[PDB]
Amino acid sequence: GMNNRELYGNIRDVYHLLQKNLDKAIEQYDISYVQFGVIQVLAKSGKVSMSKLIENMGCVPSNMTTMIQRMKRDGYVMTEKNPNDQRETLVYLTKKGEETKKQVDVQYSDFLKENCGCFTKEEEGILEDLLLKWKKHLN
Amino acid sequence: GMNNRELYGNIRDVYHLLQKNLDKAIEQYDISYVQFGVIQVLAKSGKVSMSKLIENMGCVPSNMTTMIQRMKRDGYVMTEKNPNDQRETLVYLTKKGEETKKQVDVQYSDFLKENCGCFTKEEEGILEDLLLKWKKHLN
Repeated sequence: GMNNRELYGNIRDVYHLLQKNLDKAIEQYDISYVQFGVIQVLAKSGKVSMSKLIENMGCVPSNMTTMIQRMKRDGYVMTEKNPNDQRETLVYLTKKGEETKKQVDVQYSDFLKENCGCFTKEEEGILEDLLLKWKKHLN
Repeated sequence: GMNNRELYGNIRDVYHLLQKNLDKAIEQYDISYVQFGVIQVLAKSGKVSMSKLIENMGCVPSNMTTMIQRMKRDGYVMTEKNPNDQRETLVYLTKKGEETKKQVDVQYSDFLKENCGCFTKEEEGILEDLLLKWKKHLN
Protein backbone atom coordinates (compact mmCIF):
# COMPACT_ATOMS: atom_id res chain seq x y z
CA GLY A 1 0.00 0.00 0.00
CA MET A 2 1.11 3.60 0.73
CA ASN A 3 3.55 2.28 3.42
CA ASN A 4 5.26 -0.01 0.82
CA ARG A 5 5.27 2.74 -1.78
CA GLU A 6 6.71 5.29 0.74
CA LEU A 7 9.50 2.78 1.59
CA TYR A 8 10.44 2.14 -2.09
CA GLY A 9 10.61 5.92 -2.55
CA ASN A 10 12.79 6.49 0.52
CA ILE A 11 15.33 3.86 -0.48
CA ARG A 12 15.59 5.27 -4.06
CA ASP A 13 15.91 8.88 -2.77
CA VAL A 14 18.76 7.96 -0.42
CA TYR A 15 20.53 5.99 -3.20
CA HIS A 16 20.18 8.90 -5.65
CA LEU A 17 21.52 11.45 -3.08
CA LEU A 18 24.52 9.11 -2.55
CA GLN A 19 25.37 9.02 -6.30
CA LYS A 20 24.91 12.84 -6.55
CA ASN A 21 27.25 13.38 -3.56
CA LEU A 22 29.86 10.81 -4.82
CA ASP A 23 29.96 12.53 -8.26
CA LYS A 24 30.56 15.85 -6.49
CA ALA A 25 33.33 14.17 -4.43
CA ILE A 26 35.19 12.57 -7.43
CA GLU A 27 34.51 15.58 -9.80
CA GLN A 28 38.13 16.78 -9.78
CA TYR A 29 39.35 13.52 -11.46
CA ASP A 30 37.18 14.01 -14.61
CA ILE A 31 35.13 10.85 -13.93
CA SER A 32 31.59 10.05 -12.71
CA TYR A 33 30.26 7.12 -10.63
CA VAL A 34 30.00 4.93 -13.81
CA GLN A 35 33.75 5.33 -14.72
CA PHE A 36 34.75 5.02 -11.05
CA GLY A 37 32.76 1.74 -10.87
CA VAL A 38 34.62 0.27 -13.89
CA ILE A 39 38.00 1.24 -12.35
CA GLN A 40 37.02 -0.47 -9.03
CA VAL A 41 35.78 -3.60 -10.89
CA LEU A 42 38.92 -3.76 -13.12
CA ALA A 43 41.38 -3.28 -10.21
CA LYS A 44 39.94 -6.27 -8.17
CA SER A 45 39.70 -8.63 -11.16
CA GLY A 46 42.53 -8.79 -13.68
CA LYS A 47 42.17 -8.72 -17.44
CA VAL A 48 38.47 -9.75 -17.79
CA SER A 49 36.14 -9.99 -20.80
CA MET A 50 33.68 -7.28 -21.85
CA SER A 51 30.87 -9.67 -20.84
CA LYS A 52 32.49 -10.35 -17.41
CA LEU A 53 32.77 -6.58 -16.89
CA ILE A 54 29.08 -6.07 -17.85
CA GLU A 55 28.11 -8.89 -15.40
CA ASN A 56 30.40 -7.53 -12.60
CA MET A 57 28.87 -4.03 -13.07
CA GLY A 58 26.27 -3.83 -10.24
CA CYS A 59 24.30 -1.53 -12.56
CA VAL A 60 25.07 -1.66 -16.35
CA PRO A 61 24.60 1.59 -18.40
CA SER A 62 22.85 1.83 -21.81
CA ASN A 63 26.19 2.52 -23.67
CA MET A 64 29.03 0.27 -22.26
CA THR A 65 30.96 -0.13 -25.51
CA THR A 66 30.84 3.64 -26.19
CA MET A 67 31.62 4.44 -22.54
CA ILE A 68 34.69 2.06 -22.53
CA GLN A 69 35.99 3.60 -25.80
CA ARG A 70 35.87 7.02 -24.10
CA MET A 71 37.90 5.54 -21.20
CA LYS A 72 40.23 3.96 -23.81
CA ARG A 73 41.09 7.34 -25.48
CA ASP A 74 41.27 9.01 -21.99
CA GLY A 75 43.97 6.42 -21.19
CA TYR A 76 42.37 4.74 -18.17
CA VAL A 77 41.65 1.32 -19.79
CA MET A 78 43.09 -0.80 -22.64
CA THR A 79 41.10 -3.27 -24.82
CA GLU A 80 42.33 -6.17 -26.98
CA LYS A 81 40.88 -9.16 -28.88
CA ASN A 82 41.35 -12.52 -27.09
CA PRO A 83 43.80 -14.63 -29.26
CA ASN A 84 41.66 -17.75 -28.43
CA ASP A 85 38.11 -16.41 -29.26
CA GLN A 86 38.23 -13.59 -31.92
CA ARG A 87 34.60 -12.49 -31.21
CA GLU A 88 35.63 -11.61 -27.54
CA THR A 89 37.24 -8.38 -26.20
CA LEU A 90 39.48 -8.42 -23.07
CA VAL A 91 39.64 -5.21 -20.96
CA TYR A 92 42.12 -4.04 -18.27
CA LEU A 93 43.51 -1.01 -16.43
CA THR A 94 46.50 0.87 -17.83
CA LYS A 95 49.27 2.31 -15.59
CA LYS A 96 47.39 5.69 -15.60
CA GLY A 97 44.10 4.00 -14.57
CA GLU A 98 45.92 2.08 -11.84
CA GLU A 99 47.31 5.44 -10.58
CA THR A 100 43.87 7.13 -10.99
CA LYS A 101 42.35 4.51 -8.61
CA LYS A 102 44.98 5.30 -5.93
CA GLN A 103 44.21 9.03 -6.11
CA VAL A 104 40.37 8.60 -6.12
CA ASP A 105 40.38 6.12 -3.12
CA VAL A 106 41.38 9.08 -0.89
CA GLN A 107 38.24 11.08 -1.93
CA TYR A 108 36.06 7.90 -1.77
CA SER A 109 37.20 7.22 1.82
CA ASP A 110 36.20 10.81 2.71
CA PHE A 111 32.87 10.34 0.81
CA LEU A 112 31.90 7.28 2.90
CA LYS A 113 32.72 9.08 6.20
CA GLU A 114 30.99 12.40 5.29
CA ASN A 115 27.88 10.66 3.85
CA CYS A 116 27.52 7.22 5.62
CA GLY A 117 28.60 8.32 9.13
CA CYS A 118 25.43 10.06 10.38
CA PHE A 119 24.05 7.18 12.50
CA THR A 120 24.93 6.21 16.07
CA LYS A 121 26.65 2.82 16.62
CA GLU A 122 23.33 1.46 17.94
CA GLU A 123 21.45 2.68 14.84
CA GLU A 124 24.14 1.19 12.49
CA GLY A 125 23.47 -2.29 13.98
CA ILE A 126 19.69 -1.85 13.58
CA LEU A 127 20.03 -0.55 9.99
CA GLU A 128 22.44 -3.41 9.10
CA ASP A 129 19.95 -6.06 10.38
CA LEU A 130 17.01 -4.48 8.51
CA LEU A 131 18.91 -4.08 5.19
CA LEU A 132 20.22 -7.72 5.33
CA LYS A 133 16.66 -8.94 6.04
CA TRP A 134 15.60 -7.00 2.93
CA LYS A 135 18.37 -8.62 0.79
CA LYS A 136 17.36 -12.19 1.80
CA HIS A 137 13.75 -11.38 0.84
CA LEU A 138 14.58 -9.89 -2.61
CA ASN A 139 17.06 -12.54 -3.91
CA GLY B 1 35.57 2.93 7.88
CA MET B 2 34.46 -0.67 7.14
CA ASN B 3 31.09 0.04 8.89
CA ASN B 4 30.42 3.02 6.52
CA ARG B 5 31.59 1.05 3.52
CA GLU B 6 29.41 -1.99 4.49
CA LEU B 7 26.38 0.36 4.80
CA TYR B 8 26.94 1.99 1.36
CA GLY B 9 27.17 -1.52 -0.11
CA ASN B 10 23.99 -2.75 1.59
CA ILE B 11 21.91 0.19 0.39
CA ARG B 12 23.16 -0.22 -3.24
CA ASP B 13 22.56 -4.02 -3.18
CA VAL B 14 18.97 -3.59 -1.98
CA TYR B 15 18.34 -0.87 -4.62
CA HIS B 16 19.79 -3.05 -7.40
CA LEU B 17 17.68 -6.10 -6.33
CA LEU B 18 14.59 -3.83 -6.44
CA GLN B 19 15.29 -2.70 -10.06
CA LYS B 20 16.02 -6.35 -11.10
CA ASN B 21 12.72 -7.52 -9.53
CA LEU B 22 10.69 -4.58 -11.00
CA ASP B 23 12.05 -5.32 -14.51
CA LYS B 24 10.98 -8.95 -14.06
CA ALA B 25 7.54 -7.72 -12.91
CA ILE B 26 6.93 -5.29 -15.86
CA GLU B 27 8.66 -7.61 -18.47
CA GLN B 28 5.39 -8.57 -20.20
CA TYR B 29 4.76 -4.92 -21.30
CA ASP B 30 8.02 -4.69 -23.35
CA ILE B 31 9.45 -1.93 -21.10
CA SER B 32 12.18 -1.68 -18.42
CA TYR B 33 12.41 0.53 -15.30
CA VAL B 34 13.79 3.46 -17.42
CA GLN B 35 10.73 3.53 -19.81
CA PHE B 36 8.35 2.91 -16.90
CA GLY B 37 9.92 5.91 -15.09
CA VAL B 38 9.32 8.22 -18.09
CA ILE B 39 5.67 7.07 -18.32
CA GLN B 40 5.16 7.79 -14.57
CA VAL B 41 6.86 11.23 -14.90
CA LEU B 42 4.85 12.14 -18.06
CA ALA B 43 1.48 11.05 -16.59
CA LYS B 44 1.82 13.31 -13.45
CA SER B 45 3.10 16.36 -15.36
CA GLY B 46 1.49 17.33 -18.66
CA LYS B 47 3.31 18.23 -21.85
CA VAL B 48 6.78 19.11 -20.42
CA SER B 49 10.10 20.00 -22.08
CA MET B 50 12.91 17.53 -22.75
CA SER B 51 14.96 19.42 -20.13
CA LYS B 52 12.08 19.26 -17.56
CA LEU B 53 11.82 15.51 -18.21
CA ILE B 54 15.62 15.06 -17.73
CA GLU B 55 15.38 17.08 -14.45
CA ASN B 56 12.26 15.17 -13.25
CA MET B 57 14.03 11.83 -13.97
CA GLY B 58 15.31 10.75 -10.51
CA CYS B 59 18.16 9.04 -12.37
CA VAL B 60 18.95 10.20 -15.98
CA PRO B 61 20.37 7.59 -18.46
CA SER B 62 23.33 8.15 -20.83
CA ASN B 63 21.05 8.16 -23.96
CA MET B 64 17.76 10.12 -23.26
CA THR B 65 17.25 11.46 -26.78
CA THR B 66 17.84 7.99 -28.32
CA MET B 67 15.72 6.31 -25.62
CA ILE B 68 12.77 8.77 -26.20
CA GLN B 69 12.96 8.22 -30.00
CA ARG B 70 12.59 4.47 -29.35
CA MET B 71 9.49 5.25 -27.21
CA LYS B 72 8.30 7.58 -30.01
CA ARG B 73 8.36 4.81 -32.71
CA ASP B 74 6.91 2.30 -30.15
CA GLY B 75 3.98 4.73 -29.83
CA TYR B 76 4.15 5.47 -26.09
CA VAL B 77 5.27 9.15 -26.34
CA MET B 78 4.96 12.02 -28.86
CA THR B 79 7.50 14.86 -29.35
CA GLU B 80 7.07 18.29 -30.98
CA LYS B 81 8.99 21.59 -31.29
CA ASN B 82 7.67 24.38 -29.01
CA PRO B 83 6.16 27.12 -31.34
CA ASN B 84 7.62 29.79 -28.94
CA ASP B 85 11.28 28.52 -28.63
CA GLN B 86 12.37 26.51 -31.75
CA ARG B 87 15.48 25.06 -29.98
CA GLU B 88 13.13 23.31 -27.39
CA THR B 89 11.31 19.93 -27.69
CA LEU B 90 8.02 19.28 -25.82
CA VAL B 91 7.21 15.64 -24.86
CA TYR B 92 3.94 13.94 -23.79
CA LEU B 93 2.10 10.61 -23.50
CA THR B 94 0.02 9.34 -26.42
CA LYS B 95 -3.32 7.51 -25.91
CA LYS B 96 -1.41 4.15 -26.07
CA GLY B 97 1.11 5.33 -23.42
CA GLU B 98 -1.75 6.57 -21.23
CA GLU B 99 -3.34 3.08 -21.56
CA THR B 100 0.08 1.37 -20.99
CA LYS B 101 0.38 3.18 -17.61
CA LYS B 102 -3.04 1.86 -16.50
CA GLN B 103 -2.06 -1.73 -17.33
CA VAL B 104 1.44 -1.52 -15.71
CA ASP B 105 0.11 0.08 -12.42
CA VAL B 106 -1.53 -3.30 -11.63
CA GLN B 107 1.88 -5.13 -11.83
CA TYR B 108 3.63 -2.23 -10.00
CA SER B 109 1.13 -2.45 -7.11
CA ASP B 110 1.90 -6.20 -6.87
CA PHE B 111 5.67 -5.43 -7.11
CA LEU B 112 5.57 -3.09 -4.07
CA LYS B 113 3.62 -5.64 -1.97
CA GLU B 114 5.75 -8.69 -2.96
CA ASN B 115 9.07 -6.81 -2.54
CA CYS B 116 8.51 -3.99 0.06
CA GLY B 117 6.19 -5.91 2.43
CA CYS B 118 8.70 -8.09 4.33
CA PHE B 119 8.97 -5.94 7.50
CA THR B 120 6.70 -5.90 10.55
CA LYS B 121 4.71 -2.68 11.25
CA GLU B 122 7.17 -1.90 14.08
CA GLU B 123 10.19 -2.36 11.77
CA GLU B 124 8.56 -0.17 9.02
CA GLY B 125 8.40 2.76 11.52
CA ILE B 126 12.05 2.24 12.54
CA LEU B 127 13.22 1.94 8.91
CA GLU B 128 11.20 5.07 7.92
CA ASP B 129 12.84 7.14 10.73
CA LEU B 130 16.36 5.95 9.83
CA LEU B 131 15.96 6.54 6.05
CA LEU B 132 14.50 10.08 6.61
CA LYS B 133 17.41 10.88 8.96
CA TRP B 134 19.72 9.77 6.13
CA LYS B 135 17.93 12.04 3.58
CA LYS B 136 18.27 15.15 5.80
CA HIS B 137 22.00 14.43 6.18
CA LEU B 138 22.69 13.95 2.42
CA ASN B 139 20.78 16.98 0.99
